[PDB]
Amino acid sequence: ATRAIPELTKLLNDEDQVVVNKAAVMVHQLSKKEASRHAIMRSPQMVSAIVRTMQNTNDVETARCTAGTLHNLSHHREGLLAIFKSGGIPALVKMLGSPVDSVLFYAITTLHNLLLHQEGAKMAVRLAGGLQKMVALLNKTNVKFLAITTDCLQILAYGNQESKLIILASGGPQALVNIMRTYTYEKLLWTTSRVLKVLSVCSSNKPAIVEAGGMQALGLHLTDPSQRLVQNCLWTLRNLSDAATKQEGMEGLLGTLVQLLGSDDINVVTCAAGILSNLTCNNYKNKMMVCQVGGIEALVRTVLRAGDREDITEPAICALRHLTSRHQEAEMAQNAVRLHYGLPVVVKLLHPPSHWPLIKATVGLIRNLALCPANHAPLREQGAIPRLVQLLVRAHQDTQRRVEGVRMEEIVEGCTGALHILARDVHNRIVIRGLNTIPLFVQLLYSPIENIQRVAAGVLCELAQDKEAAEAIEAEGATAPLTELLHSRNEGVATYAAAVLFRMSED
Ligand code: PRO
Ligand code: PRO
Repeated sequence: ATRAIPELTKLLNDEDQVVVNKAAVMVHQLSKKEASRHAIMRSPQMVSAIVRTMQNTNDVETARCTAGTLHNLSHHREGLLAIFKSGGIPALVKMLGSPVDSVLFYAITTLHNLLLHQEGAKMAVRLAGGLQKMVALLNKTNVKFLAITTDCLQILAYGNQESKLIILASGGPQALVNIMRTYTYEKLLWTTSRVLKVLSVCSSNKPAIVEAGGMQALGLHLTDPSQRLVQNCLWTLRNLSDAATKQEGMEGLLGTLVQLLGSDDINVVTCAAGILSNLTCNNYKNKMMVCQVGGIEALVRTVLRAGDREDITEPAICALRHLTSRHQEAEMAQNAVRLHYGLPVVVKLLHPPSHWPLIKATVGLIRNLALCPANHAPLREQGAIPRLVQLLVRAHQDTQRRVEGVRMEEIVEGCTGALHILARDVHNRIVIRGLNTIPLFVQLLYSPIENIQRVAAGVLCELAQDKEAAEAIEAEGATAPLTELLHSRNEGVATYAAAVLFRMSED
């Protein structure tokens, strides 16, 4: 037991074929006895012999035993301290190039244990080039092994942009995604999805992950019984989804997201809405699919259930906004919001306690709902016009006398845009006129921002079809600024300005 020890060292530190080798197959034996190991690591000359012969050997039984020895040692916070003080990490790492399974296995786990409990280990693995070696090991097939490898990477990448970028350069994205769409073993899916989550916040990793088919691979696991796996997939998907606009094969993912809106889980709902919102920005096929599986229905139920939780309603309202314009079934989707009792909650969201990003999104949504003639009347009846006008008036004031991520100039355009559309209905024009908005619309012709000139001239154009309003618009002195705008680089502005002008001088 306790006494006869550094005999076995000398032999390992020897420079001969069988001599050091068969001497290895002994400390291995001795390391296996938990109280005999708890004493073996005390001699740094003994510790270091193990390391050396490991880095420089040729024997499959030799390596196995030296690794295993270190494996077995890495269980005591004294073993760890010893392996560290000795310099195991560069050798262990160097061992990640070996072709003998059981050696890889011992190396990875030892590094894993060091990475978990040993002060200073993360730095030394990076310095040894361990990230690159670990990425290259991702093509293996034993799941316990990949679990441990991906966890090493997670531990190294977390909070370390340098490590994230090296992972990128070694082809991590592709290799981690292949894992997500190949295996079923929860523990490994979960840790891989955590590496991907850590990489998904990096501006360079994100497109690389999206190009490897990340969105679809993460999509595959959204119905797993494991809640931690689903949630991690949801967060990664969300971080990535602004970069995923050009991706195809999105049908299954899109369908599951809609279902997930039904969920009792708040973070589930919040992510599915935020993902659907992003994946539906600009890409009209995505609009099509989400409408096809009942997305309008689901998004409305979600807005109704969220009440005043803006982490939910804001992205759900943004999604609804995307789904209600510029695609083959926009029109059906504009109707459907009304048919599922959406109109009263949408107008409500214009009122406190709603914060600006929500209000902007909601005004945008109302703009689009108004393109549908059968929404004219209920939007009016629900109170949309007076609030829109108040939001317009207040925001124009804030513009003149000089917020929370949104510029009042966008509220001005959004509200004037919505009123432009609402103004196609004759009763709406009466309400808009009664609110004495004409002076404000005329002032908005002088805006520096073209998009504001456009909606202002557009809405005046709608008002000017009624004789009384045409008279009013003239009495505001609209002729002069409309006259300069006939020459706008923006053809939207020029065209409306001539329609208003034409309706005024019919006298
Ligand atoms: O969804 C939520 O929880 C946000 C945060 C405060 C207001 N509503
Ligand atoms: O966000 C706010 O504080 C106010 C409430 C209504 C208009 N904007």
